[PDB]
Amino acid sequence: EDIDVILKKSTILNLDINNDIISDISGFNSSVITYPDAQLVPGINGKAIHLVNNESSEVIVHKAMDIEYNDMFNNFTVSFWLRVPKVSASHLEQYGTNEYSIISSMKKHSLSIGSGWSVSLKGNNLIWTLKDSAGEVRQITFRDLPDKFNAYLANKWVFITITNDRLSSANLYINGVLMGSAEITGLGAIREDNNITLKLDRCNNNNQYVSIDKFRIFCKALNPKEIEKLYTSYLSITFLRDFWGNPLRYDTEYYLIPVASSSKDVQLKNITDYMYLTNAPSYTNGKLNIYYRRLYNGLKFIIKRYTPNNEIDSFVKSGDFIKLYVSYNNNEHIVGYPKDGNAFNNLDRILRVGYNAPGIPLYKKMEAVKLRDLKTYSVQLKLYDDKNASLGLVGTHNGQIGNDPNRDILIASNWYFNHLKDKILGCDWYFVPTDEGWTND
Ligand code: NA
Repeated sequence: EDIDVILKKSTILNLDINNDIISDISGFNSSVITYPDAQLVPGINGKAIHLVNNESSEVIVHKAMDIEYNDMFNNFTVSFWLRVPKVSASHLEQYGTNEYSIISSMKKHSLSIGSGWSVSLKGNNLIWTLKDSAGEVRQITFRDLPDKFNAYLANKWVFITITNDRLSSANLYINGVLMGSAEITGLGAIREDNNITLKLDRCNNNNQYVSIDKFRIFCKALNPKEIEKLYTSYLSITFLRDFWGNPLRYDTEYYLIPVASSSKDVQLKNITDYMYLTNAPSYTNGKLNIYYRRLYNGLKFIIKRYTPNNEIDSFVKSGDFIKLYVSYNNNEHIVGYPKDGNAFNNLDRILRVGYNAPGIPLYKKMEAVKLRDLKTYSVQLKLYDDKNASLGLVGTHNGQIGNDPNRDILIASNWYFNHLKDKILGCDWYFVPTDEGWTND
């Protein structure tokens, strides 16, 4: 049967945010109660829910009468986008044994035995718990990757899916890939609360927050092909995305990191001159088994509109024409290629920052595009000359300029157009904005 049909027909709850109101769009009309300090922030396709650590920051879904999806051995799947800040070393030491729920159907401290399910966090662990009407429990505990640049609980939007087959296992997926599993046979009936609560419960860190988007429940255990289609269905191409998965924005400082060389930063030789890569320093902590290349070193770039004639949007759309600037010594310097400027073998055109030679045309019309690698939050940049001919995608080339050391130098080249299906490509860039959810230790 057709996967899109299966996904639609089996949906019994689906939270959407429209006109700054959270509601259920499944067709079953569960009631959604938004408490005063539940916040809305940018999400994977619109806005998302943002929860901070106080009693007022919660969203409660009161299930419609008609939806009993998970009682009496019925199979079910819960999915949602999740964004959790990178936990500091200090906070892993202080709070790393504190398990706190963020989404739950279990009623605690009341008459109920507490049956239902929960999503919880504990340090760098993501935990799925089921509890039946007799109080018996099953859990999945997923331990995140140690390299926080590539980890799932380290400030990027990631897509969670938990399937529950009452005759076999619960299975945790992240970004469509199976990450954890537990047998759940032997559990009895689940008698959960009429409410599903999105709230930090029993979190000891006052400064903790999370973001949750597209919360959804299905009345079957989705299979891997279904989960892959569901995951990719959300990756809308309208707007480009920054490193964290949020919409890319105009007039906002970003550090650039090449996807194909992710432990490199970008540096400027001098005003009017070229840019090149350097090695990023790393933070390591063996005791905690975390490490990562440090962020926020290197040049700050700003994307400006090329010549707006319609509506001003703060977000950058794929296909927008832009001017790219470097913010350096309290000014903004255009990035472009001068006519007849230095190039490698006449084809790999060396970019220049703040070039200003009198009488020399400087080509600076760019287009911000997403031509490849749908699952990765990366961007390509295309440069045009004054006759709107392509001078290439922005990438790097190894070589030397004058007597300088050998460097990986930023260029524009049309070579990349013949290689867009490659797994890794040197024209793919991460745009990384400074963010409270990632501070280097
Ligand atoms: Na090259």
